Amino acid sequence: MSNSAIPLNVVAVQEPRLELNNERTWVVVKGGQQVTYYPFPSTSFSSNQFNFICNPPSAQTVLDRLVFIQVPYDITFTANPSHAGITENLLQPGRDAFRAFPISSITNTLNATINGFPVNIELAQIIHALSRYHTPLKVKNGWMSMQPSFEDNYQSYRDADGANNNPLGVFTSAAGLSELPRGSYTMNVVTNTTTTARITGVLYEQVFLPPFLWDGEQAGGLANLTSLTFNWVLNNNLARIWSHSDITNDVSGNSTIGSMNISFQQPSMYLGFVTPRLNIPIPPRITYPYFKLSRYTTQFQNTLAPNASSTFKSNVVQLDSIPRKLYLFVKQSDNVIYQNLNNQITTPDVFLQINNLNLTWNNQQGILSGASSQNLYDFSVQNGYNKTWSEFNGVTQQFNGVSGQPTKVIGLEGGIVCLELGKDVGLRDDEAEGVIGNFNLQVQMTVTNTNQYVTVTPDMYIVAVYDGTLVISNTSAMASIGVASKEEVLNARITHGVSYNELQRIYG
Amino acid sequence: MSNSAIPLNVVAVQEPRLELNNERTWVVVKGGQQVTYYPFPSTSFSSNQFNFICNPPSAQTVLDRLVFIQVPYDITFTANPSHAGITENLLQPGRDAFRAFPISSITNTLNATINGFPVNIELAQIIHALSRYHTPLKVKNGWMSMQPSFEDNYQSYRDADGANNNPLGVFTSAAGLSELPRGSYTMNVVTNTTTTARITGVLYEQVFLPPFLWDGEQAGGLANLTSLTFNWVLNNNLARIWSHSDITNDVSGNSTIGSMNISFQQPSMYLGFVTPRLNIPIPPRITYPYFKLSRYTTQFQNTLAPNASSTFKSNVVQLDSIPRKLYLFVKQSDNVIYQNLNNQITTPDVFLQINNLNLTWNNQQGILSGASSQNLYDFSVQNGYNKTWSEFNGVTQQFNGVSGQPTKVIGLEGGIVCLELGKDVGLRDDEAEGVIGNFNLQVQMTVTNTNQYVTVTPDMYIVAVYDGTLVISNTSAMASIGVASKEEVLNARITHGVSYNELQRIYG
Amino acid sequence: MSNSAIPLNVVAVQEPRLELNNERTWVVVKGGQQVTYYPFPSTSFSSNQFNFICNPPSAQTVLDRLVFIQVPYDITFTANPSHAGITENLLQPGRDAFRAFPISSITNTLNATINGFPVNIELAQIIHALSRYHTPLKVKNGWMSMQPSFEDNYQSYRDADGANNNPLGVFTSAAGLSELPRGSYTMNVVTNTTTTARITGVLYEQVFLPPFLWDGEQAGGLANLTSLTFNWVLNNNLARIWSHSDITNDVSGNSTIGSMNISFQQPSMYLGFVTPRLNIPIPPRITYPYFKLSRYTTQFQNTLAPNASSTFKSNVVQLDSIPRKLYLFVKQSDNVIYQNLNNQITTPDVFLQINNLNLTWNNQQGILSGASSQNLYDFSVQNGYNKTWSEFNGVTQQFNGVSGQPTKVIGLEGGIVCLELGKDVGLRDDEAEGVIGNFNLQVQMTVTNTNQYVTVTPDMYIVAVYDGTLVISNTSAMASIGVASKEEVLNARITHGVSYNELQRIYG
Amino acid sequence: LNLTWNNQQGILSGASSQNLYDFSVQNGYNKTWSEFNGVTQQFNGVSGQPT
Amino acid sequence: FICNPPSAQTVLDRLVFIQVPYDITFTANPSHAGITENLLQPGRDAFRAFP
Amino acid sequence: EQVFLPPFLWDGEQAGGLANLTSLTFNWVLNNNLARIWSHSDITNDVSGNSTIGSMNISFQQPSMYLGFVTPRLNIPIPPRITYPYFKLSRYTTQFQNTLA
Amino acid sequence: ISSITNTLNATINGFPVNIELAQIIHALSRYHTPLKVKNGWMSMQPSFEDN
Repeated sequence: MSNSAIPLNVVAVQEPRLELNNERTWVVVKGGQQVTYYPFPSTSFSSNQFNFICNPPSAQTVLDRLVFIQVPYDITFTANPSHAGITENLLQPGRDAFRAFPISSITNTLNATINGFPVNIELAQIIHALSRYHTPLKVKNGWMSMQPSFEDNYQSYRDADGANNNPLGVFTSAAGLSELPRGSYTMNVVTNTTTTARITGVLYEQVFLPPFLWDGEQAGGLANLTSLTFNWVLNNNLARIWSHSDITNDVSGNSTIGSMNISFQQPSMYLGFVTPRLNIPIPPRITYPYFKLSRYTTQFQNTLAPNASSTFKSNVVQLDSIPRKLYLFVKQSDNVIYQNLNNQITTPDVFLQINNLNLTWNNQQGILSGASSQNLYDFSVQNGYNKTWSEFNGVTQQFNGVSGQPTKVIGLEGGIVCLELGKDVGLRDDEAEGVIGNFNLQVQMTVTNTNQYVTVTPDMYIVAVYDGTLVISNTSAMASIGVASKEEVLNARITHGVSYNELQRIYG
Repeated sequence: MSNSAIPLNVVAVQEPRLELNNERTWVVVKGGQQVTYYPFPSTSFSSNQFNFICNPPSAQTVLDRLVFIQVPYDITFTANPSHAGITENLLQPGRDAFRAFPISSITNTLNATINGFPVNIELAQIIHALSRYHTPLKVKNGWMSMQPSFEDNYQSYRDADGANNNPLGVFTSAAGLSELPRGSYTMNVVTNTTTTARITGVLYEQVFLPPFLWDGEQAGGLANLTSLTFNWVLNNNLARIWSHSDITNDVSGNSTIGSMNISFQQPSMYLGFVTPRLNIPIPPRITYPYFKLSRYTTQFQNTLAPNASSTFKSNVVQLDSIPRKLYLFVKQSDNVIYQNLNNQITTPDVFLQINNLNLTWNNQQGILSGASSQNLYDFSVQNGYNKTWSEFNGVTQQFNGVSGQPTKVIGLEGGIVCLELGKDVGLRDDEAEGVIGNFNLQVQMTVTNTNQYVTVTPDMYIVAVYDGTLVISNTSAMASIGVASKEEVLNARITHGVSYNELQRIYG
Repeated sequence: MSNSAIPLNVVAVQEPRLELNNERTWVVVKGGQQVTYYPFPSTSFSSNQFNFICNPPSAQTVLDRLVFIQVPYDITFTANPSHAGITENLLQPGRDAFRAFPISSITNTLNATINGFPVNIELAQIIHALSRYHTPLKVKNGWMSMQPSFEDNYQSYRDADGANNNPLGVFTSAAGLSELPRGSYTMNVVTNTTTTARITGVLYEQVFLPPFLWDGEQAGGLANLTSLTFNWVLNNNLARIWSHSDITNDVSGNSTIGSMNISFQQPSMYLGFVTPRLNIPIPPRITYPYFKLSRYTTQFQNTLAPNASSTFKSNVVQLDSIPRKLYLFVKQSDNVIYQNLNNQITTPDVFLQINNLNLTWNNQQGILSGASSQNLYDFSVQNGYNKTWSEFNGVTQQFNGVSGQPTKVIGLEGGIVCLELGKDVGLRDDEAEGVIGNFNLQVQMTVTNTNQYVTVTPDMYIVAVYDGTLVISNTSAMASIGVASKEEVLNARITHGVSYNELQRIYG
Repeated sequence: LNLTWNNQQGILSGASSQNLYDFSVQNGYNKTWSEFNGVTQQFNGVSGQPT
Repeated sequence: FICNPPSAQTVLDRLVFIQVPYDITFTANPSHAGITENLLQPGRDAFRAFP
Repeated sequence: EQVFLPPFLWDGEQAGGLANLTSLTFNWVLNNNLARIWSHSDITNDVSGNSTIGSMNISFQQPSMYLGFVTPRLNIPIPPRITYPYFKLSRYTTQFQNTLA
Repeated sequence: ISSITNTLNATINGFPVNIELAQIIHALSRYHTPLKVKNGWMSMQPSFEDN
């Protein structure tokens, strides 16, 4: 203990096999009394919007935080009278299945108002990036599993087939105790043939906007609500539900499917209301951690193909307070991939490889100008990334062992970097993650196209996540951003008690 | 900070990469000298029942909680008239293995008395409920790796082959760093052809019942034991160890295999005695957590198939104390499947899917009656269920792409609902998880059968598990359920001190 | 308080869905402004070694602990007379890729020196063992992702092909969200044809050693220092990087690839320097944890194959002080492997299965006399071995059905056992994990060759990782192993407060 | 048999079924132990009928 | 058997008794003889009290 | 077979016996090979040469220890604690690569 | 018996004491045994040593 440089302080700690004596105490867990689950069928269902409206059953009834919606559907596929034939059934064995996650992807935006104060998220583009992390295998296999749940690994569908890993494959051929593929999802096929297909089933999608939560950890519910109500506005296109293989086309190519039609029936929200026991009282005014997702995007004209590099400067935006975390990635332009659906149906979901990024924050320029993209990966894989480096910086050479052929490249997926703010930007003195008011930033970042066939017009995104503390009372719905003040962030007394991991846990 | 509706208090933390100052210590890790191990061979095994007895050295030596029993064996199959067929080697590469877990599945009951007070667990059917439940990948792949322990995921072997996640395949063919399938576990084949086969080896299985533990972490091992004697008793049938696939057997229902016999050579069991340091002594009398499984089973006359629904009524019961946890899985009956081996060897280990359940705890009915099947899955996963929503409620549309066959449906696995009474049912006030009184349940429920192949008569279940404290002192074994009084439980000084989750771990 | 032989007091705990009242505090995280990365090119690099030298921006600037070096290369192969014809492309589709972790395994020994005091470990023999030990799925699929990382589980590359689980294959065949086979890694290719090949690419590898860490978590960056430098002194063979397969080459031990020549370009190493915030200061002399792992080996000439059994003895050595841990394992033929290009390329790094082992400490022998080879896998997965029992001690029965082909056994990796000294070996009271000085240890153990074709000639290493403090202060940095004294270890106040499964988390 | 009380749990778990008959007979049970726990064998004298 | 009391203060009872499972086999002798019939007889044999 | 090791003996020369234990336990572990228990002479075997003998299987049946306890008489009383002598037998071994014939 | 047995441990009053037996005994045997003692106790196992 003593006898090294400065003398240290000493504790002995018991082994596991034997303590054996320590002060053990019987603990009683107590949550009561009646726990329930209701099915509020959506009032006013349509092809344009689902709307639910559902008020908690009783006074001081706390409300659980996992919410979701099931929606029975019907779809028919029709053949396009070109390229024919056209031999073999329209739907194929390891070729075609749902896009993950389906409903959320085809939602233009969903709204919910907790107790008369409105909260909304942008489900369409936010998702496929917010889904990539912070996911672990444990969690992926849990709550998430209900909605089609697997990602898009390959830069384009054509190559993929057929892999032991192929994104749209039937359940058999998925390795035991591991993320299964999107062909697994069970729904009945009424008739499958040349010129005609039709199918029916029922898809569970999670409500994805905090406070509500989708990671398997559990935290307090929102008493004391008076009236919750949701609202789903569907994205106009509706073909985007389906995925496809570019292969089956083939050689012309007008994709064999010539069209589609998608229909719905009433779908029901599913909330759970616990009610507390008389003895223990809940306080009349309580506070919760509420985050906020917004996205600022930019357009462009100059395209690259198939493997050329370039540069893009973003667009000056303003943010009302220092964000907790911040995401930044390039992507194949939304403007296009919308007309001429077949591309829309068979086009995958992956991001161009970030060669380097250089961001000018408030009063700085060139921050992380010298970090090797490699460097940009290590942080954060720390924040949550969960994809392997190989996926990042998408490319893989797979040789073919026969004379004489060119070997061939594949592209997997783009990097989707993020920078927690006080950690990887370095926040100026006397200021901290919480603080108001205004700031502004624009990221100028070079990137490359790596997908081997198409000419990819790009765009940039930037998903910010603010940290706020909102109070729900009855009846009130206060919400605040920038709760900390400048004087308080200077000389806030520190603690050795908690540590950065536990902080990691809260979100989510 | 005092910027919220109600003022909140601030603290600071330091980012991981810099404290850089806080008090450090040096933590020396003291563990009693002289850890030993020894194989205790079975005093008077037999073919019917075998049983070991061992005495710990003295009052002061702490035995450890992880115990297991290894058993050497041989078998021999012989091709029957009149199926053949009778072609190829009687075993085939993709089609044969041991049942997970092999000797566990045969035990009628394992009894183990400690220090003079006998605690026992029935094991034939109680083992499969507990098997899917609490393990995650990283712990599945640790200790529980010794028994051939990969869960049967299809509704019949027949369909399985050949998927690279098939429940009984060869080592190669199983993906990298994953749970490897049943076939992979080694034993030597002395011979194999048509008309005959003979294998020899040694299968480990770790004795399951608590106190002794099968999950990775260590809790103080029983001491100060005076004497301890296990003894098993096996089902006469015994043919259940081996499992075999369907495809190979020919039509006319004729089976390649029947019949065959097993052999055992005297088996052993490995205990681990540790003895503490000179100066640190263990208290005269100590107190361990004491769990207690039970099984209640109800069978009916009616039958459903090949995929029609039914509802059923569990028998009424009276429960001495609210139990911690309950399991409610309905499985293909035991009445059949001990009659006529080929079927007995062949049948998998999956149960029917739950369309929904209606439950009544005391004096209330309709608990969970409006909660859709999907909801059950979520709470079960929350308890640790670990299987994806696709298999729970299993069925899968794997679709053909040939003009013009119909498109196969697969029966997949099973669902096994679990509830925790405080977490899930909600106990009336003044009552909590440990308390005693007489609360009658009776669980009605509706179910569909899913495997396409056979008619099924179904026997429902309910496993309950009480939580008690048992004190060991040499030699005594007092044990008591509900320690635990109504007024004391009501008064309940409550600590915002301990988390829930840490509490979750010392299951169960 | 009440009802156990000993009354034990109570506390009630609120269910996760309902707190809902507890001291909620807004917490801000603060780390120094500006963390910036610099790329140091390396002057003085050669095929015989790499040399780095780096001045910090100054003192007062905490240097982050994660480090890595990116190196560009140029390899050309040429065809072998005269096994020819060698029809078909020199490099095969599934057959041949990079060994892992390429630049680490090639490095004969690695030295770095923090701020004047030299701290170096040996890389070539140490890493293939220490690799296994402290990684789950997330941690291995994270930072260690950058260099190829899939282990050599198969006993020879001959048998692997063509397996779904094969050690070195194209990214196409893998199970979604799990470690990729080494083949996925990019190897940008210039050309290949029978009679030649040329590949060129950039590979990243992280410094391995202490303090700097290759693990998931992260801790406080070293400060405050003036000088740092790294020396990679490469091994003299340099052909070892690439790995081949024997199936392709038959049959005189004449192999396609002999011979070839690797080349490097100028390598650069990246490290980032955070600067703390002026207001809260960092002390003038900071004290870290410091580990260092010295190996001990023995050469034997007694030859055994293909699967004969034998026994060995280590030879005596005299460790200075108790070491924190100790990895013992037999591994094949270190001298034997090097002669021949053929040998360097086409042989894996698996080690033979321990049939049983006995060990002697100081003053006692026959520690673990009768602990089943299996009992040795039971600990450790307690110290995180991270493989299945099956593959440990791995032999594989795989049967083939046709009449008549004898079923074939398959080689597999063998156990590498470990034991932390307090936990297993047991210790004379007054001796703990740190205390100096003298002790003497000899290992005896019986191993059995398990692969088929090649007769192995053994040697067995015994790595031992010491524990100790290191204080880095600006002028000079000092370290003690044996930071504890004898009288202080005895009678060190024991703490029920800190948990033991926390010490698992420390390293590494 | 293994009866419980109100939290004194498992009383009488380990006492052989024979041990049960003993303490019972002290309260007066009054019949040979052979006929309590009643199963008896009669072996047959003729080739080769089962007993 | 080695059997200690759990404490001083425990008062053990006077009636003790052992139980013991057994296995007997007999094999007929030549030359009798003899013999027609089974080896055990409905009246001829049992255990000697007290075995 | 006599059990060997201290405090038991051996060369008798009998001496003051151990009192006063509460428990006592013996384990043996036997090397897997087990063929070492027999002897044989090279003369019988063939010239090349093969041995007339390989192979063989060995078994056991209940094997049992034997130990006697005196008890002291009421007149002469034996101490609460008593000290015996006791030794331990270490072994260290090292082998060399060179052969010599 | 001793030559075949790898090791042997006899715990006294709770604390273990053991002596590897396989290798030790052959050399220790030749040592302390007179002709009187060779015909004494040691006589029980085969005893005559290798010349």
